[PDB]
Formats: sequence, C-alpha cells, structure tokens
Amino acid sequence: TPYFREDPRLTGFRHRFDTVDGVRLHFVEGGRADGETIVLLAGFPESWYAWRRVMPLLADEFRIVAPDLPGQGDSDRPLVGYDTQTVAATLARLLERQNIARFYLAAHDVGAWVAYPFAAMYPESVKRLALLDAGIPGVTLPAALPIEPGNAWRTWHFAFHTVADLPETLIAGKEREYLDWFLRRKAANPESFSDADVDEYLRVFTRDGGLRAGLAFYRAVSESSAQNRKLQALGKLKMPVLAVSADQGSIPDMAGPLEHVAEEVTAATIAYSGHFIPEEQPQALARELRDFFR
Amino acid sequence: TPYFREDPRLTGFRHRFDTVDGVRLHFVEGGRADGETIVLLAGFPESWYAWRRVMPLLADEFRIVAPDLPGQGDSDRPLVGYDTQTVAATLARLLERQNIARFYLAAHDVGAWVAYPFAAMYPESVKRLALLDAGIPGVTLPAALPIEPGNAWRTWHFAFHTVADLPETLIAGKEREYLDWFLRRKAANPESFSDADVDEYLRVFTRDGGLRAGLAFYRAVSESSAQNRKLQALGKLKMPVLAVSADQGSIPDMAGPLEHVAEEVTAATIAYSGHFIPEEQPQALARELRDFFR
Amino acid sequence: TPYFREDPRLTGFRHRFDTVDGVRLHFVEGGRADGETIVLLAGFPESWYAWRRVMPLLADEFRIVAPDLPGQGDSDRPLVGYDTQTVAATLARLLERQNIARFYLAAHDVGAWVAYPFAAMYPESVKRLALLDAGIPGVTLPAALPIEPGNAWRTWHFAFHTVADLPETLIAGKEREYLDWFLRRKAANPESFSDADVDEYLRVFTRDGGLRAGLAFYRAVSESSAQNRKLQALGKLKMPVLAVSADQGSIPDMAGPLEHVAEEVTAATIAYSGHFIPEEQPQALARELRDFFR
Amino acid sequence: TPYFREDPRLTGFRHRFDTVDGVRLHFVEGGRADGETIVLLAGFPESWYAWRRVMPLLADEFRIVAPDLPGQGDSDRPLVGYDTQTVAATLARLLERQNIARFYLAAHDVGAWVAYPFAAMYPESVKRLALLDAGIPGVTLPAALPIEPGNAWRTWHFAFHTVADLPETLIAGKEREYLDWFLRRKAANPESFSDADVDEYLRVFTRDGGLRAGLAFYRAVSESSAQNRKLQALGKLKMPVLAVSADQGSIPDMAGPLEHVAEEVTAATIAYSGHFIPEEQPQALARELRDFFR
Amino acid sequence: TPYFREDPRLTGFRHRFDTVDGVRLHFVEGGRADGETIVLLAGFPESWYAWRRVMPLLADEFRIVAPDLPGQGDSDRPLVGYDTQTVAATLARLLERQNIARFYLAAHDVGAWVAYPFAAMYPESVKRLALLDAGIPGVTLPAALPIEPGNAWRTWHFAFHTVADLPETLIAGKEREYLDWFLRRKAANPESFSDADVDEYLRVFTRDGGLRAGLAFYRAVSESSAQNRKLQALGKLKMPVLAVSADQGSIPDMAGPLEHVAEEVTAATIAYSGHFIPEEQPQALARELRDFFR
Amino acid sequence: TPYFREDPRLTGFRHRFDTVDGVRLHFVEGGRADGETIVLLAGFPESWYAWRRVMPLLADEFRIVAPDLPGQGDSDRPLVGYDTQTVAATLARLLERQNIARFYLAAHDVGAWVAYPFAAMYPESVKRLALLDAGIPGVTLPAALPIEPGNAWRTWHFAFHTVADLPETLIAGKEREYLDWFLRRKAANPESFSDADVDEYLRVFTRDGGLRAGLAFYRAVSESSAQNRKLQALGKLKMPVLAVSADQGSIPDMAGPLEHVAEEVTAATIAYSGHFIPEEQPQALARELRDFFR
Repeated sequence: TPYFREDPRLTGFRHRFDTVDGVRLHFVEGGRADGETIVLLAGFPESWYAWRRVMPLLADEFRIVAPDLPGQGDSDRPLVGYDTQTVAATLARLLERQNIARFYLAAHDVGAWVAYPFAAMYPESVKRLALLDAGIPGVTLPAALPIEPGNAWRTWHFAFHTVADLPETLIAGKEREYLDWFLRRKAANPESFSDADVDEYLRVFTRDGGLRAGLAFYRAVSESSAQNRKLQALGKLKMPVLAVSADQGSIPDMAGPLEHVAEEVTAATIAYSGHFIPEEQPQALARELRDFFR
Repeated sequence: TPYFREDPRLTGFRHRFDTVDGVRLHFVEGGRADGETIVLLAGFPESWYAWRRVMPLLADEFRIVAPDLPGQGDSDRPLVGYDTQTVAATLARLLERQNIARFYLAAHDVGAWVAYPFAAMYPESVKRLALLDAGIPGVTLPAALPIEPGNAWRTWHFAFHTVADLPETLIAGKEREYLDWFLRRKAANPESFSDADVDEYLRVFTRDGGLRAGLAFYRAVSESSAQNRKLQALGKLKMPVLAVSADQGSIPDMAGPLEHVAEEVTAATIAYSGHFIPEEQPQALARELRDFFR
Repeated sequence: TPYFREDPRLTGFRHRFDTVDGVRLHFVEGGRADGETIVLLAGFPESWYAWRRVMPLLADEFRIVAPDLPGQGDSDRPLVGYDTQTVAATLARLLERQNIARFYLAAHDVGAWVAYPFAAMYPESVKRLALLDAGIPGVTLPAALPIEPGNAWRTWHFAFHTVADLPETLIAGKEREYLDWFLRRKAANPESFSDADVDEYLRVFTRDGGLRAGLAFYRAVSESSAQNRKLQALGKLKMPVLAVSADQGSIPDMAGPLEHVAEEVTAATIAYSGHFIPEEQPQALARELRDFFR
Repeated sequence: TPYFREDPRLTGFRHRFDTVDGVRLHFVEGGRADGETIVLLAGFPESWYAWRRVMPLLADEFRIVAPDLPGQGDSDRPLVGYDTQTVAATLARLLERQNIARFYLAAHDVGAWVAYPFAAMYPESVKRLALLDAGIPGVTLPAALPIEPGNAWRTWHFAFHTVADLPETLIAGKEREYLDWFLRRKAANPESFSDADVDEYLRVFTRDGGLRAGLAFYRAVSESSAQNRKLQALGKLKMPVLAVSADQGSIPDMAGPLEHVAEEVTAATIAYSGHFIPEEQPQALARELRDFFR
Repeated sequence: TPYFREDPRLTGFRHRFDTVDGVRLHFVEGGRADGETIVLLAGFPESWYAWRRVMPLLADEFRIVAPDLPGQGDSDRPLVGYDTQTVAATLARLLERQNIARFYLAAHDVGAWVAYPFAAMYPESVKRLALLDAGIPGVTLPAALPIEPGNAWRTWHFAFHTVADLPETLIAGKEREYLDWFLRRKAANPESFSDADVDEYLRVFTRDGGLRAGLAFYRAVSESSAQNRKLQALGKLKMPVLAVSADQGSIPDMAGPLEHVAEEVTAATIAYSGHFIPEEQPQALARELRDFFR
Repeated sequence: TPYFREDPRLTGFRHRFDTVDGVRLHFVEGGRADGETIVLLAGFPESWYAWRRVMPLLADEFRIVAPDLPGQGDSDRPLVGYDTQTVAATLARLLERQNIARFYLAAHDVGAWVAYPFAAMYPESVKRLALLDAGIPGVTLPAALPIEPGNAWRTWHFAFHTVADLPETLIAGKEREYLDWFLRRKAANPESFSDADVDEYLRVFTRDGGLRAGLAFYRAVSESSAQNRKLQALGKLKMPVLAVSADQGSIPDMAGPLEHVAEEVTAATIAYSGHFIPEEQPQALARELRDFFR
C-alpha cells in the first residue's frame, strides 16, 4: 500500500502522491465512494487548497479529486512542459493511473487553461465542463489587455510574468507581499483569506522552484495559444460548458467568447465574489456546480 | 543675475533653474545665440541628459533648450499635476519666462506625451513637431497592449505602473536592476549606455520622490488620455509633424496612427536603433531633425 | 450573502466590506435593529477601532455604523481623491448602498473634516451633527498654527505632513515610534492605549499605502479648504450641531468658530480627556451623544 | 602664542579657538587688520562656513570675524544656555577677549535671533546691524506660522524642533537626508550647495551633540521670546538696521515688522536668491553690506 | 472621572496621571483612606516601582502616594527644569491638586535631592523627613568623590553623568548592561532584582527621553547645589529628620553631615542592605519608617 | 644588528624593540650621538607618539629616547605588573640593556606616575626630573577628585577605569569616539590632533590587549599609591624637579604639592595649552626643557 494521510480538517479526504513518468504529483481525494466524479483544477498563485471550502459541500453526493498540477502546490516542478497540452496530457495520465475514466471537470484561473485542451483532447472523459473567471490562451484570452487605471491592476501580471529574469529579481525578499497583493486585492472581501491561508500559499510559493514554475505557465502562453488554435479548428467542444462569472471578477463577459469554442454554453454569475470564487462564495458555487453536473 | 553653471562636457551649454508657480525646473540651454530654437523633451526613465549626444551636433545652427519636466531629473517633484495638460501648461510658462515664443519641438517617450497637448494648446508657439518612438495616451497609444511573449516585454510596465503601492514595494532595494533592465533591454546595443550613464539615471531615479513622480505620469494616464481625446475632436494638429520610428523601437508604426491627429505627417525610421533613439543614433537623428526643422 | 464576520469582542457587531465605484471600504455595523442610526467617523492615525468603546454603550438604543474612510484602516487606498468633498461623496455612496438614508453623524479629527462637506452637501441625510476636537479646513481650522513650545506639539504635524517625500523618508523604520507618540502624548492618560491597541493601529498604518493615504488628507488640505469656503457661502449648516471639546484636547474653543457655519450650535466639554475623546472618556461622550441624538 | 591654522581656501583667514568661561568657541578671522570690523553670524543648519563666499569679497576693506556660536560648527555644545540672551552674552565675552569693542553686525537665520538681543544689550558696540531673512522670537517672528501647502514647507520645522525626543528619533540614520532637504529645497538654485558643502555641514551636524544643540535653539524659543519683549519694550534699537530680504526667501516682508523695533530701518531685497543669501548671492549681498556698513 | 487602573499586584493601589502646568505626571496611590499620608520618592535608575515592596507593608496604617518625578518612570520628560527647586515645586503642585496638604516624606537617592529643597521651601507641609542613602547637592554631598578602586565604583557615575553627550554615546546599545550593573552590583544580594524587575526598569529607561531626563538631574547639579546653599543659609530644617544608612550602602555616614542642615537628626542603619534599601530590606525599612512617622 | 626602521617623518630617529625579561618594549631613539640623554614618557591614552613634535626640536642638542611603557603603544601588554614600581623597574631594565646609565627624565600624565618611583628608586640615574600636568598616586594625587560639572569632566575617567568589566563593555565598538573625546575635549584647540593622529592612537588602542592594559594602570592605583608613600617616607627626591603646568591643563597647582616630595622644585606654566602639552605647545615646552636640562 502507498502511504496516504487523512486531511486534519477535511474529514474523509486523503492526501496521496503518484509518480507519473518521473513527475511526482500530489492530489487530494475523497467524497462519495459510489458517486459520479468531479475533478477540480486551481490556478495561480494557488493549489488544490483553493477548493478546500467547496470540497466538503459536494462530498455528500460526489466523488471528488483535487490535484496539484505540475508546478503547483506540493507536486514536482519539472524544468519544461508548461505548455498546456503537455500539462493536460500529464493530468490525463495521473487520472488514468487512478482509474478515473469519466468525470465532471471544474477549473479555475490557470486551471481553466489546462481544462480547455484537456476537454478538446479527451472529450470522452469529460461529461461536463465548468470554467471559472478565466480566459483561454489563443481562443478567448485576448492578445491585448487593458491599460487604463481602474482595470489594469486586474491583468498587469500577465505581461510581467512573460519577461525573463526580471520578475524573479523584483519578487525576491518580497514574496509574501506579492502573494498578499494577489490574493487580497482581487477578493470582494479580503478576510476571505486568513493569515493562515496566506501562510499556506506562501509555503508552496517559496518552496523549491515554486516561483519559477508559476511563471513558466505564463512564459509558455504563446505556445499554449498556438496549440489551442489548432485544437479549436477541429471543431467546438461538444460537451456542456458552464461559464462561471463573478460580479466583481476579472472577466466582464465569460459566456460570449466561449460560444466560439463550445456548442452549448450556460452562463452563471456568482454574487458578492471577486476572482477567487471557490474561496469567496463556496456555497453559491457548489450549488451551481451540483445543479449543472447532472 | 541668477546662478548658472557651465556643463563640464557640453561646451557652450549652461545649467539653469527657474521657479514657475512654486515649481522649480532645471534646464540646460546653449547653442547658437542667434539661431532658431529647438526645445527637447525626454521621457522615462531619463532626463534632459538623454539628449546630451544630439545637443552638440545641432549647436552650430540652432539654439537649444533641454528642460527636465516636473518630476524629472533635477526638477522639483510636486505631489499632483501629472496629467499632461497641466505638465504642458507648466512647460509653456517656463518657456514664456525664458522669452521662448516660437520654436521647434522634439520629444521622446513620455516627453512626447507632453508634446501633443502642448502643440494642440499652443499651436502658434510650435513651429514644427517631432515625436520619437512613443505612443500618445488616448490618441495613438492603444487602449489594450500586447501580452504575447516576444512583444509583451516592450509595454508590460504601463499597467504595472498604474497599480498603487505595489511598484514601490517591489522596486525598493532594486532600483539599479530596474533601471538597468529598461535601458539595456530596450536598446539595440546595450553598450549605448556606459556604467556612468546608468549612474546618472540612478542618481535622479533614487533622489527624493524620483520613483513616485515617474510612476505618477502613468497613474494619471486615464486623465491625460481623456484630455487628449477632447482636443483630438477639435481638429488635426496644425503644424507639420515628423513621426520618427526606430526599426527596433517600442512602437511598430509611428507615422500611421499620427495621421489620425495631424494634417501633414512626415515619416522617418532610424536604422539600427532601439527605443532610445537620441542616445543610440544621435548623428542620424540630428540630421533628420536638422533637415526637418527648416 | 456577502461574507461578513462577527467581531470577537464587540458581540453583535459585524465586519463588512462593500465596493463603491472601484474602491473597497471596510465598515463595522451593529446595534439595535429598529433603532435610529448613528454614523461614526474617525481620524488620524486611527480607524473605526477608535469608536470601539463607545459603540457597545450606544448599541442598546441605536443602530451603529462605523466605517473606515478611503485611506483608513482596512479600506482601500486610492491614488487620488483625498479632498474632503470627494471623500464625503464616496462615503455618501457607501451609505446609500446600505440604505442608510437618514442618520445622526458623529465625527472625530479628520473624520470631522469629511463630516462638514458631508453635512453641507446632504443636509437632509444628516439629522444632527456632532464634531469632536477638530478644526475644519478653510472655515474653522486657522490658516496659521502655534509655534510656542507649550502648544506647538499639538499641531506641528499638520505642516510636516504637507511636505512631499520627507515625511516618508523620516518615518520609515520608525512607524511604531511615530504612532506611539501621537496616541500617548496627546491623551490625558497614556494608559488609555494598551500595547495591543497600538499594535492594531500599527497594523493598518504599515499596510500597503497606509502612510501615503494618511498623509494625502493633509496634502490635499488646500483643495479641501477651497471647497469648504464655497460651501460655507451657500448658507450655514441647517441641522443642530454639537461641538464637543476636551479639556486637554487639541482645540481650545470648538463652539466659538463653529457658530459661523451652523445655525444652532450646542457646546459640551469632556473633562479628564485629551484629544482621543472616544477612547479616553467613552461613557461621558456616550452620554452627550445619547442626549443630543434625540 | 595660541595655535591657529590658515584656511586652505580662504587666503588671509585663520581658524582659532578660544575658551570663554569654560565654553570653547571656534571662529574664523581675517581681512584688513586695521579696518573696521564686521562680525558675521549664521544659523541652522549651518556654521561660520555659510559666510565663506562673502568673507573674501569684503576682506579688502574690513576686518572680518565669523564665529561658530555655542552649539554650532566646531564650537562646544554646553547643556544649557541656548536662550538668546545667554548666547549673546557669550558672544560678547568672546569678542571682548579678542579686543573687538565696536563692529558692524550682520546675521542670518538663527544668527539673527542672537543679533537682536545682542544689539539691544550692547548698543555701544554695534555700529550698524544687518538681519537677513529671519524672524526674531517674541518681536517679529509671529506666534503662529502658516500651514497651507505652498508656504508650510518653509516653516514646518519650527514647531517640530520644539518637540522633545521625537526629532532625534526620526532624524537618526537620516541626517544627510535631513540636511540635504533643508539646504537644497530652500535655495533658489540647489547647485548653490555642492556635495562637498553638504559633507561639511553633515560633519558638524553628526558630531557630538550637534543635533541636540541645533534643536536646543528652537526649544528655548519661548524663553528667548520673553527676553526679547522685555528688551523691546525698553526702547527701539538705536543703531541703523538693514532688513535684507530675498525674492524667494522664507520671509515675505522683513522691513515691515522691523520698523517697530528700530528707529531707522533700511530695506533691501536680494534677487534670484532663496533663504541662503550669503551662499546663493554673495556678490550682491557683499555690495549691500559694504554700502550700508559706512 | 479620570481614568485609573488598579495595580495587578499591589492590592488597593491605583495608577493615575495628572497634568501639572503642561507636565503629565504618573503616580501610584493607595493605603488606608483616612490614614496620615506618606509620600515616597525614588532615584536613579528607578521609579515609583522601587517602593513596591514597602508600600503594601505600610498600607494598613498610612495613605501612600508614590509619584514618578518629572523625568522618571512613566511621567513626562520636559526639556528643562531638573534643578531640584523646580522639581520640588512641580511635586508640590501635584500634591496640592490631590489635596495632600501635610504629609510624611521618605526619599531615596536622587529623590532625596528633591526632598531637601522641598522641606526647606514647604516646611509646613512636611511633618517629618526620612532621607535614604544619599547626599544632598551643595549641602551634604562632598565636592570631591573617591578614586580608590575599592570604593570608587560606588560613586563613579556622578561625574560621568555631568559630561555632555559622551554618556549617551557609550550607553547606546548597552542599556540593559548599564542598568544591570547599577541595580545588581550595588545590592548586597543581586537576587533582590529579578529579571522581570530589570525588564521594568529597562522599559522606562529606554522609553522616549528616559536616558536624557535621568542624566539631566546630574547635569543640573551645580544649579541645585547653589539653590541648596541659599536655602541652607535661611536656617536649619525644623521638622524631625531621619537619616537612613545601609551597612553596604553608597554613603558611609548619613547622620553626621545632615546635623549641619537640620535641627533634629535621628540616625538609623539597615543591616544586610546595599544602596537599594526599599527593595533589599523592605520590612526592616518599613518598621523604621513606621516608628519614625508616628 | 637588530632590525630597526627609520621613522618616515622624524629624520634621524629609529624604531627599535628589545625584550626585557620576556616583555617586548618598543621605543624610538635618535638625536645627538654625543649629547646628553633625555628619556621621554607619555601617558593615557597615548604613547611615545605624543612626543613627536618635541623630539626634533631637542635632537640637535640632546640624545633622545622615547619608549612605549608596558601596556602602551606597540609594547607588549603583560597580564599583571601595572603597579608603578614594577613598571619603573621594567623601564630601568630596558635603559640598562641599552646602556643608558644617567639621563634627564621628562614625563607626562601616567608617565609621571612611573617617573616618581623611578626617580625615587634610581636617583643616581636621573640627573633631573620634569613632570608634566599630572598628580602622583598617593603623594600628590588626592584620594578624591572634584565633581562640579565644570570640572568633573576632567577627572571622571579615574573612578570609571577602576570598575571591573563595565568599561570594556561600554567602550566596545565606541573606541574612536572614546579616544576622540579624550584627546580633543582636553586640548585648548582640538585641531592640535589631526584625524591621522587620532588614527594612530586608535591603532594602538584597539591593538590586542590595549584597553585592558590602559585600564590596568588605573586599576592598580591603590597599590601604586602605597608603594609611593613608602618611598617618599625614605626622603625627598634629591635631584632638581621641574613642575610643568598648562594654563588650561588638568591640574590647578602642580608646583605646590610637589614641594613635599622634592628638595628643589622649579615651576613653569605653558600658556595657551590644554592637558596635552607636548602636542599643543611643543616649542614652548622644548625651550623650558632645554633650559632646565643643563
């Protein structure tokens, strides 16, 4: 038996590791043993931990799997392979090895970057797709982003992260301030993140290669964009897509651009939420997901 | 007589200060006493010093005035007023007290941001206008800027600079690294800047309020942008305009968008030059200005 | 439902955030659900927390809302808008969004600076006004302040705070010493502030932009003064005004100068109190407010 | 013979020390040996060195003595005695020991605070008096000073310096930043002070008891004010008084207020000068002094 | 009602502050409400806290008032006035404001410096006087002090403290070492001071102006001596005076020299005690004071 | 021949070392090869270097030997033996090994402490004795030294140095400040010590065991005193003694008390000099020594 550990708080959820062609991946699994499976993907600068408030609310009805993608949380941080097709194929191999054959997929922020090529490459495993307050490189994320005061703070980090070496130079010694700004400035209510939450995100941020790996997603975005444009030309996604917005989120209109990549788009807006919907309005989000994942 | 000081290197040029409504401005003046006047404006993260290699080349024929704008170099750094109309009016006042009634105007980078409303507001004062490798807020600077790796590094700083407090936090203790990145990464040949050149820019960067004032221009960009849009609607620019591009500059096409704002646009591209045309190709730029300023 | 959090100490009071035209504001609300409403404003270098000892004494009978103004406590710190007309308009928008249409207003220190243009601009929303130990820019705060050693310490900070860049330079690394001096030297009994109290004020003083925002109120005092003198010429305040001074406070006579801006001015002096009346004599002040707010 | 040292730059001027009732005082003396004597007094945060540009211009005609007052430059720093009557009496004793019985007196800044009670107590020794850009405590210096941003930076330091212990706490580790602000922000042209000039003022500023003694003059101001009114009520000054203003100086009108303390007041304004007239416009000032000291 | 706080350890004693002509003074009061009053004064480097072990032992019989003198403990630290006649007058004003008209006075170390001019100036208010291990400047304190190694350590700090600026320079960064030496080296048993006791003395030693004000008493000693010689020429003290020695104290003979200044001198020596009698032998000292103040 | 080095500035003087019963002593020798010999002794906190300005003035006529005593300058610092009889014996052994049998002796400060038992023990070897501004332990140095603020700064260090361990603790890291105070505060003109002079004394002060050995002289003063009382009881010094005072020196009357220890005493006062006569008035001192040392 492989070693696993029960979460000290999420009763019934276990921390596991699995090594997938040399890449060790951390994931948390639990929930209803006989239920349909939900797979949850998080983004920057977070990890599986972002779903920690939604997971126990859905556990009564669903089987729940929340992995740390390569370069996230406690998973390994390879040197290359942060184009989203490679990340999705690695996720597919992790799920295959855990005998997760078909599931609902909900993905937030950069996690949604991974979810689009995943759904496009393995449509047979994704029964329904929910994308939360995020653009998709090359198909819905615009090639240019606003610079006018009032909106720039929402997207300034995109272009910054693509610059070589300078982000590492400026963030050094200022890691907690950088994280603190990202999390608390984009929430509707900053108290949605405790000091203990920031501590946890700082742990995986400053841990060997965390910053390098986080930036690598942005630095591979032009390759990921070209991949998605090739995939989009094969046809729109056929499975139902839920475009989940937040009334104070980063994306003004989620459903509109997604109608160009999916045949059936259902729109939902979460009230009283900034960008971090799974942590800010877990109940409201759980409700939409449970209702859509049917 | 006010105190003035001869430049230890630019023979015939003198450093002066004048106080304009409580605001002291540093400027360097020289050249042919009987000549037609050229006024030279520089941008971020520089000062009058950016023109130090062009100024002696034109001194034989023209009378040259190179001021530090408010918030630049050795000029004072007021707390507000960095919308470009207020900066332009402050500049106009300085020129009046120096009995500069009519002149040619060449402006680089954020200096060019000031040059557009100045020429729009004081049409008679500006004989001819040269704008060098810069967008003008709200009229030639697009409302959205590239995020593709490969072009995003040219413009990422716009949105970053608009964010409150985070830039001061990240730049602290890394002022030289930040400045060095701007100068050497955006030049075609980084040896266009000696270590002594960087030392001089660092001196004015780190002096009392240097960073604050530099950031203040970007943080006021929505207001300048609206101001420029308002004057935009009042007619095209009166006087002839030379749109100077650099083949490796920040702006792909300078002449094109300026045709939307001026009656007579003359196009010029400086070869083998990055963003810092006055320092990278002084001789070629001086010739273009010498021929256009007739 | 928005996320809110009960105060662990002020039982029956909840911490909330609301976003007003891009600016997120923190506020604490509680008290008797069917009572009349009192709105409480604090000044420098404090926050809503300065009312923490008065709030439970009035909660039996009044509805109580204590917001952090823009630039205070846990509210956002915009880059501009610290002229008190803009701040009062922002506060008005915040109150409207909570359907607080008519209320009693009590304001201390810089809080009173915002309270005056608020009462002048929205007289129908302010049933009665209480101003605590403060002058009002341009109408009751004198244009010159004392320099004699026995009095100069009460007002020296005013002019200091208007200087660009030097205050940030001198306070850096001495934030606690600066805070400690203000709170404990201006109270009649320095033990009115515990170490945990200073810790709390130090937390919000040192958070992103805390010093910048606190200083911005003083740096905009000339615009705030010009605004108030225009409002004063439209007529004096129409609602009853309570001028509360402290026998050891900063202002020798509150009622006197205020008779020129309000029609019915009632005077009260709290004994055994320095400048921080709500923290130094909370019952005495609660009695005066309870009696006046009828 | 006592040890003395020739100034390496001021030809004909010697640095001397003399002990005056336990207090060692440094002074620079030179100029025409049989000429009439000018005594030069400087203020905060300077020393005899502030007169270094005027002294050689007048040395042809006058014997010139430039002392460091107690608490200034290289003179001792007693613990008490910074009320200006005691400082003036100490200066008288120094001059008596150097056989200087009658002289012209020119005094700048806090030096002028010493000059007024000196002139009032020893009228037979002061042939004529020149006061430069300074108010005199209790007589021409107002009891309250302006606070509008625009003129507040000119006088903010007065009240600050009267505060016990906080100025030492805030200035510690920022001595050069504090000095640099005072000298360069208050001059019409900041290049009137070289780096080596700031270095010299920093040397005497950071030397044992330097800050304590400089601040002590402001802290004794109320005693100094009371002394001066006792003298000012005993009759106007008898000798001619030259009130020297600067067009960009700290004080709007010098001659006006001085007409109440002296029978014969002559007005002079030095053009293109900030507060530091002896360093900023030495030739113009020397001409005014030579012309008046007649 | 003024704010007061019960001492967490001393039953029946309250911490208070009162403002006396601008100077806020901290004091601890308690004991038998209708009992006769004892006022207790401490010296360097201590505070009211030095009496904390004697105070409960006398509280059954006497009303007890233990103030921090100006410059001590949590009392304000004015800039000047540490000549002991001025301190005594400040103490007198504090006692009058508390309606303490006639009382017993027991004073230790520099506190005894204050008590002698107090009793000479206000003989009707001092029923009886106890002076503990201290000389009186100019009157019992010798003009020269020992240099022999075996005893010079008892008094070396006297002359050291009068030196300007050098003490601050040497003690900086060594405050705890300096205090520890004073308290523990002069006690007969160094365990008379716990680490928590040293912590408390360090807190008030290192607070704003603590070292400055502590030294000021010694720096004004020649003014205090001249004052005491004038007072002594008016006649010897008429009330009974108790001269309290310690067998290992700083002063070899208390009673001898005091017979020249007081008419009735009672001698007492406390055994097994160093200089800090109130803390080292509280019960023996309390019995002597009780027997003498009855 | 032993290695010796010529002094780089004092031409004709050589630096030498010799070992005396395990203790290396550094000394400088030069002057008239066939002249009579003067041995020169310096004190705290100096070395032979204190005589560098006197040595060349006498070198034309006299043979001059200026040693570093044990614990001074570049000589060894033994662990014990700082009673002045042991030091004098160590000096005697050095002079014998260099075949200096009879000579004039001039001694300053602690050097004079050594000169007295030397002259008392080896009278045939000392032709004449000159003592410069110093008392002699137990015979001329009083057992108590004055503590008026006006005079305590001259002698406070005696008692301080006798305290175990605290001087090392307080002086650590402040060696230059401590030296600077000693040298420049006791000179009539502090410019008698250059920064290079202070550098030289700081070098030997800070050299390993420098502070320990310097303090050891003061810590042994009581043994030295008892030795000196025994020797004096054997008779007055029989050779002529010159008592050299300074008009601003440490010792008010030198010749007076010396009349009790020597048979014939000549008095001389050097004008315009603080304590450090050899450095402050080298020419005046050279003339007096010259006239007496015949």
